Amino acid sequence: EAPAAVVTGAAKRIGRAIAVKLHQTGYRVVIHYHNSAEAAVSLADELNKERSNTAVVCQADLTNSNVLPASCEEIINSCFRAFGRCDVLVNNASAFYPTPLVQKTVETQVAELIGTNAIAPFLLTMSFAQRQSNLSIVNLCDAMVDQPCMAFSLYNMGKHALVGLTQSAALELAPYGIRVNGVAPGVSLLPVAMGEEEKDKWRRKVPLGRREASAEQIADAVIFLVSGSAQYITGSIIKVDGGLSLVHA
Amino acid sequence: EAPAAVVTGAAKRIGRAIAVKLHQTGYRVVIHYHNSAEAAVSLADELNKERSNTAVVCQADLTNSNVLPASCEEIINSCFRAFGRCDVLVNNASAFYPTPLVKTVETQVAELIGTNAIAPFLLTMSFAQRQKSSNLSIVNLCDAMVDQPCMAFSLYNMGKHALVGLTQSAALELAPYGIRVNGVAPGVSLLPVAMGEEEKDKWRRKVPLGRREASAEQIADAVIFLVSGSAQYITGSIIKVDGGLSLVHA
Amino acid sequence: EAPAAVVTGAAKRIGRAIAVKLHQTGYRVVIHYHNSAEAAVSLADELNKERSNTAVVCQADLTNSNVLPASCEEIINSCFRAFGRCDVLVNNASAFYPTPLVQGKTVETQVAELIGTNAIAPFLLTMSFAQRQKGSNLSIVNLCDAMVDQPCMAFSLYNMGKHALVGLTQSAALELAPYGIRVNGVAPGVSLLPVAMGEEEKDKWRRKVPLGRREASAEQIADAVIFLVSGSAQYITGSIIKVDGGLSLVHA
Amino acid sequence: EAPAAVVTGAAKRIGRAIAVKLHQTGYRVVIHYHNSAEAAVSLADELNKERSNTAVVCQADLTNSNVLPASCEEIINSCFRAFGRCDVLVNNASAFYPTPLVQGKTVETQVAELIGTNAIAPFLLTMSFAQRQSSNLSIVNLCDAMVDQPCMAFSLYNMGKHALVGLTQSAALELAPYGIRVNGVAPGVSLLPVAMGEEEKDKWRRKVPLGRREASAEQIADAVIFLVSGSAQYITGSIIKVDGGLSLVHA
Ligand SMILES: NC(=O)C1=CN([C@@H]2O[C@H](COP(=O)(O)OP(=O)(O)OC[C@H]3O[C@@H](n4cnc5c(N)ncnc54)[C@H](OP(=O)(O)O)[C@@H]3O)[C@@H](O)[C@H]2O)C=CC1
Ligand SMILES: NC(=O)C1=CN([C@@H]2O[C@H](COP(=O)(O)OP(=O)(O)OC[C@H]3O[C@@H](n4cnc5c(N)ncnc54)[C@H](OP(=O)(O)O)[C@@H]3O)[C@@H](O)[C@H]2O)C=CC1
Ligand SMILES: NC(=O)C1=CN([C@@H]2O[C@H](COP(=O)(O)OP(=O)(O)OC[C@H]3O[C@@H](n4cnc5c(N)ncnc54)[C@H](OP(=O)(O)O)[C@@H]3O)[C@@H](O)[C@H]2O)C=CC1
Ligand SMILES: NC(=O)C1=CN([C@@H]2O[C@H](COP(=O)(O)OP(=O)(O)OC[C@H]3O[C@@H](n4cnc5c(N)ncnc54)[C@H](OP(=O)(O)O)[C@@H]3O)[C@@H](O)[C@H]2O)C=CC1
Ligand SMILES: Nc1nnc(CCC(=O)c2cccs2)s1
Ligand SMILES: Nc1nnc(CCC(=O)c2cccs2)s1
Ligand SMILES: Nc1nnc(CCC(=O)c2cccs2)s1
Ligand SMILES: Nc1nnc(CCC(=O)c2cccs2)s1
Repeated sequence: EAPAAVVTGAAKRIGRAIAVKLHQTGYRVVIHYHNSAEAAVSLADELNKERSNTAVVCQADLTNSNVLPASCEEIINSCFRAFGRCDVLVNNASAFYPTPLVQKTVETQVAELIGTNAIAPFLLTMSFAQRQSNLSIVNLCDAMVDQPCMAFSLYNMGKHALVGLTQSAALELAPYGIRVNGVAPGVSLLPVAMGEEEKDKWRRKVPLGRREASAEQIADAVIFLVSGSAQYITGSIIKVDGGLSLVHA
Repeated sequence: EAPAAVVTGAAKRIGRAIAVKLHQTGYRVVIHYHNSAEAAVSLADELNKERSNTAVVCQADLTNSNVLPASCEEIINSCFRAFGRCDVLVNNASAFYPTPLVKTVETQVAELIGTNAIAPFLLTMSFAQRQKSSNLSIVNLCDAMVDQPCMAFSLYNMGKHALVGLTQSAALELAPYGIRVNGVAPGVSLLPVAMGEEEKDKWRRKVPLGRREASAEQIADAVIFLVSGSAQYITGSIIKVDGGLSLVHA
Repeated sequence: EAPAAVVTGAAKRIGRAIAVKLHQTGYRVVIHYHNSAEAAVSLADELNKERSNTAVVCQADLTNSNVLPASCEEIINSCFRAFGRCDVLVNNASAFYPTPLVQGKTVETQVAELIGTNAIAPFLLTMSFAQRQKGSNLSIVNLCDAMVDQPCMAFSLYNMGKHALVGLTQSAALELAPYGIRVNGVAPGVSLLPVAMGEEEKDKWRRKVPLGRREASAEQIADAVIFLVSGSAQYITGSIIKVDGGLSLVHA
Repeated sequence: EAPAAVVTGAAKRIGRAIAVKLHQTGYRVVIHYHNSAEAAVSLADELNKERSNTAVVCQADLTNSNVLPASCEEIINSCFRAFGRCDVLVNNASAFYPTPLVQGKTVETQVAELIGTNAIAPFLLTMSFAQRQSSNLSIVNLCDAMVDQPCMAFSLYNMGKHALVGLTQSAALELAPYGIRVNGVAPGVSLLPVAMGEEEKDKWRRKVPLGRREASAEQIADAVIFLVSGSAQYITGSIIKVDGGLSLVHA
């Protein structure tokens, strides 16, 4: 019987490459999504075409709120409903936009940025552990977390909290055989709304190849941390940044 | 004329020693509190006995919610109403209790992330918005043990990591306005009120420097340095005040 | 042809496991040794039995001295002589012992061994490795220490060398990236405990490890090395992977 | 009686600023120097005309060698000879220049100077400081805030400053029981090298978020003075960045 993984924000970009690569490794997958319904459903079809009954979709808003715990419990519950087990959780979903200190309500910006990047991962980790071989969690962190983008306070706080969670849950879940690690991209797939000139400005800064990471290169690191080659690894965060975080201003 | 500071959770313990030390240095002070009204008022009276009209109190719950932004705006406003200015913000208030992975979880999230992280972000926003030979700065009370966390304190540890993030992010963003943003990071200081001496001792014995916890006044000393003219080039720094505790392996 | 790797201190323990696992992945290997000749040759014998002329040995003291540059240039040249290429360098050799601040080697000898092996030799080997490609998956892996910020009592010099090694890892990652040479680290917590250590003291450390109350096997350390040199890590440089079972996360 | 401090590389720039501010705080000072004999004697002269018998100079090469231990032992002995005590050691002296990995002095010499001045000498001075020991004893190591975002082709210099972080933490741990605190001060850009042209100076100035300017030597000395003071009696193994946000700025 094949293991199963939840990947949050799996319909597009990095999360999709992660779900595809896990599926290629033999995992059954829950493709969580928020708005990208048609892409998620299309991805599940593609994966079910390759090996039937190996992929389902699962819709959830991961904004912070009083019902977020129920939503997170449901994501994990859906893996058991589909596959009777849940071996891997990948915390990938993330809101990302500026929140300047000096000038959507601030209430909403806090809920979305802290919710998706930190609180939902925490609640998913809780539900993962409570519902419980080679069990592990991978959190998508940020290699630039100590050299953050200007005016991205709330986002930076979320990713910083995600580091805290990675370490805290590694320590706490170790006695249950659950490993908790992170993969930290620098620049990978650049945001759709970012202009081409700004994209080339970031590309030029990467020491290794003057280019961004492909989604697949990020996924490769995830695959390593969930595999048998990482059985002793927990609380570790692997930068996949082409040296970007090493470059001074 | 005298600068003014806001200290959150200033009724007791570390917050109180910080408020007392800032006042002795010549600052007028907003003593913010949540439940400790009698202690906040007593401190205010003591300080006002030293120099008239130099201390006020301000009550607010710093738990995350829809009203939190308004409460934080109000805390900062109280300093302007009382003193006409606000030169220093000290984010000290903090909830601290275990949240094991395996009182509702949404309230734990609201309390632990609210007090330790979101409230400080909101207060920083409001502090800076109102400033848009002056030495403006913010001190965030962090945790020296943030990368070697207490077992089953994930939410608290997440709040404190977030606070490091804010410290760095706000330092970068507010530097053009000449607002410095720094942190003080205790290891073990004033231990929980009722903790047995045998348990207190277990922690004291781990501290390389003197086998004792930090006094609130020693934590306060580092805050005083960071708000002073001797730290005018220091921003985004987090000073550990831990007697070497974070350096000790398991 | 097959890629070629240099592993320093590869005769025993963690270096042996790294050299073995690299050999099993298809690398030809230079087994460097200082005092462990018998061990290095018997590993080469075992590897060459699997695939003929894929393993050679190379002797050198990695202590800091006026001749260290020459010895490091020769370790790297041994790879080019044997195999015609050098694709991977694993800086594994390490001296490890206490150097108390407050009180039969002299202190200047302790400096030469602890800083030489853990930091200077890695730097010189990195330099020679890079120069011999100055005129396709090139990388260096440095054996670091997960406990570097919570150091063993009275191990100042050792700890200085492992800190220096982090610096080397980052500086060389930055400088060599335009040459397509990646530079990373693997950081064990408690793996194979030293032969010198008493059994009760071994169990003391084993008990502190969150993940399974046991030390890392040498092969688990080697697994992270294999990952870092592989095509699955083509965008990774200046990274240091802890392989410590969560030990570094545990407070006093 | 007045406390006494050793400051390495104290003839000029940041080390001088540190020596001056410790002297203004009431310390007697040992002004260590290597080549800057004239400027060292001149500083000692200025300080002694402020208070008699409160400054001495001490010559020493801090390049790594088999004699370096005796040299460092003698620096410490010189403070006890002049002043009868040694309360503070400041590790300030530092060689700084490129060592490209891919292509002057020999590589042996570069290792000896860059690792010796930045790491080995601080280690041996710490050893001798501790061995020779109301009281407020401490050591301050001049580190680098850009240690994890290093200057291109400065491997050996960066290895040394990294090693200095290791020593700061290792010594803090080991000397705590003796009541000796060990901390660091990490500048980003302070006094730029005299060799650097004004255009490259401004380039570096422009990058600093706080004021678009380098730290003054006095601003560095302030943080040193705090760490040696009674306001820091619980602080050990801490490295204070004095960098105006420089290390926080992405590429
Ligand atoms: N791209 C890069 O260069 C970098 C990425 N990272 C991290 O790696 C991970 C993946 O990156 P990337 O693919 O760019 O991520 P994206 O920014 O593309 O976001 C991925 C998914 O997050 C989901 N999401 C956003 N808001 C919510 C919400 N409120 N509730 C539920 N889901 C939500 C969205 O799903 P939907 O489309 O279904 O609505 C989105 O597709 C993230 O954690 C990111 O922070 C870190 C550094 C750099
Ligand atoms: N003490 C130590 O050893 C350590 C302390 N620290 C940090 O140093 C700082 C001060 O420490 P310490 O004195 O122990 O702090 P305490 O735990 O004593 O808490 C300080 C004050 O926080 C306020 N507070 C708690 N919850 C709320 C809330 N929901 N809304 C508003 N205020 C609230 C309380 O005010 P009220 O009484 O008026 O209700 C409390 O008195 C904290 O940030 C702490 O995390 C870090 C490591 C160790
Ligand atoms: N073992 C563990 O738990 C931990 C290991 N590490 C790092 O992992 C790596 C491997 O660890 P481990 O296998 O225990 O290493 P060892 O301590 O067993 O040393 C490995 C080899 O280093 C070589 N060596 C020692 N001194 C010299 C010298 N002066 N010149 C040349 N070679 C020398 C020796 O070769 P020979 O026998 O041929 O003379 C020795 O066999 C090391 O870098 C270590 O620092 C980090 C943390 C923990
Ligand atoms: N300046 C800056 O922007 C930064 C400085 N720092 C650190 O702060 C500290 C002070 O900086 P700065 O004033 O610029 O230092 P300098 O570069 O001016 O060096 C200070 C002194 O180091 C001494 N020195 C050099 N080589 C030797 C040697 N072989 N033996 C003995 N002494 C030697 C020299 O003494 P003499 O003249 O007597 O021969 C020199 O005057 C240093 O540790 C530096 O690395 C860190 C980051 C940035
Ligand atoms: N959820 C997301 N997090 N980060 C994203 C893109 C990151 C990005 O655009 C840059 C990162 C560093 C310089 S630019 S999407
Ligand atoms: N808000 C608070 N944060 N930390 C507090 C007390 C710290 C404490 O008891 C210990 C911290 C680490 C070992 S014991 S109160
Ligand atoms: N060269 C070596 N480096 N580290 C070695 C053994 C590691 C070891 O015993 C411990 C390291 C940290 C706690 S115990 S050998
Ligand atoms: N001993 C010394 N160390 N650092 C010195 C000057 C540092 C310097 O010029 C810069 C550091 C980072 C950008 S420019 S002298």
